[PDB]
Amino acid sequence: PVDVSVSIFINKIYGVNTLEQTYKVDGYIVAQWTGKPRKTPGDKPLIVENTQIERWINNGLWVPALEFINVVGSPDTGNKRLMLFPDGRVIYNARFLGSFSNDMDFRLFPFDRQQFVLELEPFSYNNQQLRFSDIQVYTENIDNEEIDEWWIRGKASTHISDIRYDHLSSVQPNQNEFSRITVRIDAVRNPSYYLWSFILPLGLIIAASWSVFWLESFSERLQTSFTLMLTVVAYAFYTSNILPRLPYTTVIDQMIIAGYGSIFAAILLIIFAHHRQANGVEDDLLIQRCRLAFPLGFLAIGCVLVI
Amino acid sequence: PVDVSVSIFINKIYGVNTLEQTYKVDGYIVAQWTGKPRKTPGDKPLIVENTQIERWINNGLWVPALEFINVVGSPDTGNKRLMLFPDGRVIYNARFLGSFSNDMDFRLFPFDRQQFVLELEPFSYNNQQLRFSDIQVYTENIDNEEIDEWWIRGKASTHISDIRYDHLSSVQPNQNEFSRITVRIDAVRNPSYYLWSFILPLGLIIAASWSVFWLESFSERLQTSFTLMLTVVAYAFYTSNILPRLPYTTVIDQMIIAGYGSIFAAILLIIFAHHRQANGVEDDLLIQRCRLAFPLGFLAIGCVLVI
Amino acid sequence: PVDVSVSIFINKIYGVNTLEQTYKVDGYIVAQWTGKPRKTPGDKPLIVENTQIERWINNGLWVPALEFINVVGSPDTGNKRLMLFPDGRVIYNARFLGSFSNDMDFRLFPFDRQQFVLELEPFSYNNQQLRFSDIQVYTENIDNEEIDEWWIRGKASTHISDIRYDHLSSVQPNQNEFSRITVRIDAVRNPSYYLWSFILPLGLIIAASWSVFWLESFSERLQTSFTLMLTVVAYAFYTSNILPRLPYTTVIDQMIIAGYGSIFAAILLIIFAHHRQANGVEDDLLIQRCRLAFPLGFLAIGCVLVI
Amino acid sequence: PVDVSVSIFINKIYGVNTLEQTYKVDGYIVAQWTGKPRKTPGDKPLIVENTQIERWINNGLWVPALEFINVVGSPDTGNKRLMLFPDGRVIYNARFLGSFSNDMDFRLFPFDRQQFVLELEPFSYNNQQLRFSDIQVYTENIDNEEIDEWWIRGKASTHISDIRYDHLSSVQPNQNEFSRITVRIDAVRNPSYYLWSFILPLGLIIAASWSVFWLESFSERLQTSFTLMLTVVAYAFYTSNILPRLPYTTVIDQMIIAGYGSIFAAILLIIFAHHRQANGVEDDLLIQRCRLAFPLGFLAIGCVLVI
Amino acid sequence: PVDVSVSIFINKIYGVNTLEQTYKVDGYIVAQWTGKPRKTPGDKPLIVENTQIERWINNGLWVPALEFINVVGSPDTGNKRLMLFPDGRVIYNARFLGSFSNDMDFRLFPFDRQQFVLELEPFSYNNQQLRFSDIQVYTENIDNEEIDEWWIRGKASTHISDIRYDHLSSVQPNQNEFSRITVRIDAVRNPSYYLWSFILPLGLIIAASWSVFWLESFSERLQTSFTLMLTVVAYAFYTSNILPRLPYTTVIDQMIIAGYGSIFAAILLIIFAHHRQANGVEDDLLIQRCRLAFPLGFLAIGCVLVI
Ligand SMILES: CN(C)CCCN1c2ccccc2Sc2ccc(Cl)cc21
Ligand SMILES: CN(C)CCCN1c2ccccc2Sc2ccc(Cl)cc21
Ligand SMILES: CN(C)CCCN1c2ccccc2Sc2ccc(Cl)cc21
Ligand SMILES: CN(C)CCCN1c2ccccc2Sc2ccc(Cl)cc21
Ligand SMILES: CN(C)CCCN1c2ccccc2Sc2ccc(Cl)cc21
Repeated sequence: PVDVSVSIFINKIYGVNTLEQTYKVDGYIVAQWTGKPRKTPGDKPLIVENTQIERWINNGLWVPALEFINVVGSPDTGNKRLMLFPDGRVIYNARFLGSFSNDMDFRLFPFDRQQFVLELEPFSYNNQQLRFSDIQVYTENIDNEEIDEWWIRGKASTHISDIRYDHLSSVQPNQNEFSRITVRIDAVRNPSYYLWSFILPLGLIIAASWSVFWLESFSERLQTSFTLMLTVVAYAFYTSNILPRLPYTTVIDQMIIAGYGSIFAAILLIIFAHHRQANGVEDDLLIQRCRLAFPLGFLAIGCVLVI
Repeated sequence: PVDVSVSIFINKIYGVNTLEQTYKVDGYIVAQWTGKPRKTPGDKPLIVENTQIERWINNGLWVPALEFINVVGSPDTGNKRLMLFPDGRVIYNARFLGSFSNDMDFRLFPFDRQQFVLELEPFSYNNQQLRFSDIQVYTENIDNEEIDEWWIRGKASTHISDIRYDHLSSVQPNQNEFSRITVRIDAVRNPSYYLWSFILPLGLIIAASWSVFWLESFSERLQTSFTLMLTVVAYAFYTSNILPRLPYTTVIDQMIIAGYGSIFAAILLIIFAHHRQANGVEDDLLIQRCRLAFPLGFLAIGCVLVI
Repeated sequence: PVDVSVSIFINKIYGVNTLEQTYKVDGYIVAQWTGKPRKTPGDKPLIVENTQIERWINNGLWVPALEFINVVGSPDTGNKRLMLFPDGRVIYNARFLGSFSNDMDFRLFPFDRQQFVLELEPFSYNNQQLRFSDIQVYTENIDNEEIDEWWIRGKASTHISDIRYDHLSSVQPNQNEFSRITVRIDAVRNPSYYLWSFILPLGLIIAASWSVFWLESFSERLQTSFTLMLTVVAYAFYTSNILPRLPYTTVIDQMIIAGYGSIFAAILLIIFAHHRQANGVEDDLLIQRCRLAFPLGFLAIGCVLVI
Repeated sequence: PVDVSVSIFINKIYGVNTLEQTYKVDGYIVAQWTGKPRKTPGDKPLIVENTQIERWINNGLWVPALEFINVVGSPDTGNKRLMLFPDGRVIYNARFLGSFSNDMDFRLFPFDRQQFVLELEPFSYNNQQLRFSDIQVYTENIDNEEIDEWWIRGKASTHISDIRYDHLSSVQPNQNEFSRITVRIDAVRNPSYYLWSFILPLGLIIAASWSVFWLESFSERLQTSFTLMLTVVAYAFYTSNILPRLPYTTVIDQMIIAGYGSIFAAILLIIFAHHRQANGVEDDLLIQRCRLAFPLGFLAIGCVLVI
Repeated sequence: PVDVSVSIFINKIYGVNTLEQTYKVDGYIVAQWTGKPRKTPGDKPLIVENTQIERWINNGLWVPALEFINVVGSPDTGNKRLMLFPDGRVIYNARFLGSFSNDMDFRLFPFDRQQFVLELEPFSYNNQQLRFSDIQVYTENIDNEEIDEWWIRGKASTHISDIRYDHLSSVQPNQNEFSRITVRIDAVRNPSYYLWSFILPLGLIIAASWSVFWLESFSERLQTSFTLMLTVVAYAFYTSNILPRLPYTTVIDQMIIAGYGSIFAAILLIIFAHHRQANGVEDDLLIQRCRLAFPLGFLAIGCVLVI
């Protein structure tokens, strides 16, 4: 029941695809497993590069297809070598680049925590078993990830479990448990750019929205409101175009509704102030001095968005 | 004849293409059919991975080409294996990723019901027949599909029918009926994001449009109208850019015309109010008090849009 | 001088590319031609699927390369089979998906008439001749093409002509005429979506533009004009972003200039009204009552855009 | 020292990539060169299609690799044939589609002159020499290029030169001259669409900008200015989004700055008019009658942009 | 311990991908290494083109797989030849196009200094050693790079170092040092287009923002502010859409915050001017004459953004 040692060097993780829940991984994979000893030229181990490998299989060299359970489409394989040893053991080494899939919650958008994952498992073997898994990452955190998009927290999570697959296990009675290496890296989104360039501007916009109450007239107040309305729609548009498209509301996306909200609530007061009066036309004395009472009400409702 | 058993494990459905009427499906396919018994090493069934399979065909191993009738372009095949059994039976197992086509009506956009479908059929065989079809999906609904885009309703629809193909059936008299497995999964779009972030803001915009009638002057009313106009045009643009492009009007797209409508009707009234008078310049008393009569008229017309 | 029968099943026409003048076609092609009789296993015709076909050629099986003259780049071939008959005749069957090119005039944009075309011709043979061509489409019109983008008018146009190629016809004296099947289907664009959601809103915008003359002041008129100006620029952008990019002006594109025009003509009038006076400041009495004279002038010039 | 005749049929030039300085070319290439006579079946020349060609090379048929020096990435080769003649001569014929590179100055954008270029050269041969080059283009100009994007001026420019490659010419002393066919077609951009739909609207915008001086007040002038400001930014965005992205300023891009300019110069005057006075508040009499002095000043500076 | 000479011809560097930190490089690679002498036809060196090379490997011709350590995904290889010499030495020559990765700091965006790099290293060999590296670039700077995007500063940096790889060096005790050629060219972004068409317009916008203080009223000042607000949001959008997307703030991106700032600071002043009074309503005399005190304060804070 073959023992297989696996090592995965991760070179670069890039291009998140928020809608598809998808990321790209470039790196090498290495499998080691000891076979029947053989004679090599010299006694030095034998090297078999790329195209040559497939020919060695046509002569009965077994090389297991190791599948990336969670890759979306067969990955781009760059170079591959076999290292055949005189004492039997064999090393398969190949570089890959593949688009991998995992579940990703983006609802806390500018302040994400995500988990990038690889799942390796032999494509047709249940008593060939993944001996031990080792993943080599060569980075540093908190660090250069002001230049880089993501903040890794954890380093090394491994598994190597056994997967059941209870469907048509009578195709082969008593044996359908496959050996699955699971590799998972934890990361945090860098919430600088989105605060410094999206969160902040929007707040100023919502803030300046409230300054509508310090207009003297009523016509001034109500008309200016419509320009504030336009300003949010504009800023909603600006937000939407640049930010990652999703099927749920982000934090930013909520704040944008909060904008749409405060402004439309203003409209109501501004008008109800005019027509809650003792005569025909008296702006209600205290009410249009919600000047420093809208900011508080918004900020009060903006601390229950948090919990 | 030949009886062929088929099993389809569905791993992921993603990336709908509204314009092309197209979706992406990643999963495995398994075919099983019993052939002439053979001698395998040991008596254990024989495994043939990838490249090696094509070599076994050059020696007369028949392996039927199974086509995805409704795939748009040949799909990306990841790994494939044969399981040759000593008692004859043979198992073909391969992972696929393909862009599939089906008829898709998107006119009720934020509230979709769709039917994602696979059609499998042998490419050159009419008395080789699909024994039984089984589809293995491992998800759950209503559930995580707040994080996920779609709500699956039904589970398992299968068919396995016979297709006629009456065109040049004299090429082979009396026999042109092909065995077609049909798999179809029903799903609903998650109308959360689009209401909370598109439907709602637009309504607030259309609502605030009506507040034009609570402006005192006429110059105020008519001028402000044009800013509302801009506001919709802006919001139409924002809508268009982010939402899926189509060749028909969505529900949202209608509401956007309702905006364009209410605003241009306002302009007419606002102007007709001014010059339907007893003197030269008397704004018609009751009419500019369609303040709470446009909302009713719009909401009345917005309850016949439903039926 | 070989006779070749051809049949083309068209499965889907999708993804027009206005700029490249390009469309995608998925379907099957079938070629039939009678050769020297042979012994088949049994007397049943022999089936040769995909990879195996190329092996049969290495043994002297001639299979002519049929080129798609008007495909842009080698197409995606899905599955291919040979049907070798004991009485000699041979059937080549393969599914294709390819991006095809044809001349396409889009100047009458939302009201297009287009002609989608396939051109087949052997790549190196002049006395091998296309016997007869048959095209199988299974759709219906006027019908589902409210859900579908295009209205097919004609059904079936075929040709099968002879092409000259007078360039280096001394490379082979007296024989350079190639047999070319030409298939062309006529279709009309579905002018619903673009009217109900683009043409109409623009008209309402342009109409409301004229309501500038019903502003009492002159400052009101001239200032409001600039908001109308902005309104068009906004709507031009909205138009441009969503509509298919082209190297000529569409019908919609003309209407957008008419906006830019009337508004700038308004500016001129609005200002010329002010300073064509008997005193220093008398708005010219009749002129700013081009209220229901601009609409007429615009509509008159919009009936010579048609002829 | 082999003489090679080449002919290049050009089918379509499309999809310019302004940023990458890149265009797509679909067409056929044919190479002819006389070799040692051979026996063909019959005495008719022998045809070798596609896959069969590579097999004929495995038996010592020499077919020179002809490289497209200026293709960006190996091109899509569709079909290839050999025509082996009994008297020796051999014809290589293949269809290609490739993305080609050349230097492209787009600074005079809507009024471009460009030169689309092919460079062919053997990949490993210096005394195999390109006998003569012939290029077959089948179009017409000035003509259909209102429907088409470009105006070809010249027809056929050819070269066929000798390239030195003085770097490691001691790898092979005295002989490093490669034979390079160079083909270049001159073309002009069709400056209709960009004038009728971009240049013109912007001028109207800039023109109407000057009508700010015909506003009576000062508050009217300065406030309206900011709306003009907004109008240009709007039009700049619309411009930028639709027009080809570049690393330099186009003509349009300059005109867009001219808008930004006149409007900000207006602001200065409008304000300087107010406070260059004899009392506290007297708008300077002659200056705000730069009404027909800004258009002149702009038009004067717009005649030195030309030379 | 094989000595290998390498030469790298760089044909084109294009298509920077700011987000992925990635650029495209088209060029040729040449490897030379002296092997066991052999008999060639004639005594002229032997040429082996493309497909033929792989056949020569099946007969024991060793040709080392040279990997591009920093290429993202296996690169597009166009043409490859071997030049086998009678005296043993062998030349591998092939054209490549690949997307290469390197660390790229874009925080000083319109004024970048970047370093485009190739890292070559054998895929499975430690005592086969890269003798010397030579890179051939044929361009010129400062020059055509007004038409071109980038300014190369340095010419030629080479290395050829030894890499440790201390992980599973017991897989082969005492020998895990690989020979790595490193090539790096230094380049600067062309800060013309981004100043003349983005930086400049924005300054005029921020400048004209300050002219809000020269409005006579308070209602005039506060209302106009909101139009300025809209103006920036518009210009941020225009910027964001066209400029390269990043996960940090560019210089331009900061200037956009400065706009958002000055305008929101204006609003406070404008309002605090109104309500810092001796009576109920006296605009504070000196304060709304921060007319030429906001420009100084902004420029003062705009000289500490630099250091
Ligand atoms: C500051 N450093 C964390 C930069 C690393 C960025 N990069 C990355 C990108 C997107 C999501 C997750 C990651 S983690 C990671 C792990 C290994 C390597 Cl080699 C690269 C990465
Ligand atoms: C929330 N969970 C129901 C996930 C559903 C996502 N996914 C999907 C995507 C777009 C349209 C329809 C579907 S249905 C479906 C059926 C089976 C599987 Cl395995 C995945 C999917
Ligand atoms: C309901 N009907 C409109 C269906 C036709 C749609 N489809 C199509 C699309 C774009 C342009 C032209 C066509 S024609 C056509 C011909 C054959 C087939 Cl199989 C499909 C199509
Ligand atoms: C009006 N007809 C000259 C069509 C022009 C289109 N076309 C083209 C497109 C972009 C850049 C350059 C050219 S030139 C050219 C040369 C040969 C052929 Cl076959 C087509 C073209
Ligand atoms: C103006 N001329 C220096 C052209 C430089 C353009 N190109 C380039 C593009 C983007 C980033 C860096 C470079 S450097 C370079 C080095 C060699 C060659 Cl062949 C082309 C380039």
